[PDB]
Amino acid sequence: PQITLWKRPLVTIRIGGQLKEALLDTGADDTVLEEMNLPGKWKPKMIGGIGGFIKVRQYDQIPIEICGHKAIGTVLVGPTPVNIIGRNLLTQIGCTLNF
Amino acid sequence: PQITLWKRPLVTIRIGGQLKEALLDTGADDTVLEEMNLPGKWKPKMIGGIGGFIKVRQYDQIPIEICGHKAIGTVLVGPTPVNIIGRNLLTQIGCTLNF
Ligand SMILES: CC[C@H](C)CN(C[C@@H](O)[C@H](Cc1ccccc1)NC(=O)c1cccc(O)c1)S(=O)(=O)c1ccc2ncsc2c1
Repeated sequence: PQITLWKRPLVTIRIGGQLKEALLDTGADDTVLEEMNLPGKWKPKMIGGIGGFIKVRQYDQIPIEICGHKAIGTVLVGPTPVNIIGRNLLTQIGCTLNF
Repeated sequence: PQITLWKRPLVTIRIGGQLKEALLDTGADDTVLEEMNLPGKWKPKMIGGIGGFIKVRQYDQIPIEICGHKAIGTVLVGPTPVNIIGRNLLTQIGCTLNF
C-alpha cells in the first residue's frame, strides 16, 4: 500500500495477543514499544531523542505482525509516549520512502 | 527517488544558501533543525519528543530544497539531536511510505 503523510502514519501491529497502533517511523533506527511485560531475556539500554534519553529494555527476536506483514527482530520496551516501528522492522515488511 | 531503509534516510537540503544533511523522519510532525541563524521574526515554541520537551524557535514560510524538491514552510530551530525533516515538509515534496 501507499501511505501519505498528511496525518501520522499509524498502523495496527500485533505482538502476542496485544494489538497496538504504532508509527511507521523512518527517523527511528530501532523499534520502541510502550511499556509491556514481554516474556524472556532482555538487556538495559538508553536511547536518545528530542528532550533527552529514556531507559528501555531490549528484547531480541520478537515476532511482530505489521499490517499483515510478518516481521521478527529487536524491540525496545520503555516509557515512550507512542509505539514506534523503526527501520530494523520497516525493511522486513518492504517499506520505502518515495517522492 | 525511491529510498530504502537499511540505512538512515539522510538527504542533502539547501536552506539560506547553506547545504546541510537532514533525516527524512516520518515520525516527526515538525521539521526541526540544529542551532543555526535564519532571517526574520520567530516565535518561541515548545515541542515534545521521546525524552521530553524542548524550547525551539519557530520560523514560518522558509524555503528549503530537499533532495532537489522545493518546499516552503515552518522550520523549528533548537536542540534536536539531528536535523530532521518532518511531515509538514514531507507532504510538500510529495513523499509517501510504500510497502
Ligand atoms: C534522532 C532522530 C529522532 C528525533 C528520533 N526519534 C524518532 C522521531 O520520529 C520521533 C518519534 C516520536 C513521535 C512522538 C513522540 C515521541 C517520539 N519524533 C519526534 O521526536 C517528534 C514527534 C512529533 C513532533 C516533533 O517535532 C518531533 S525517537 O527519539 O523517537 C527515536 C526512535 C527510535 C530510536 N532508536 C534508536 S535511538 C531512537 C530514537
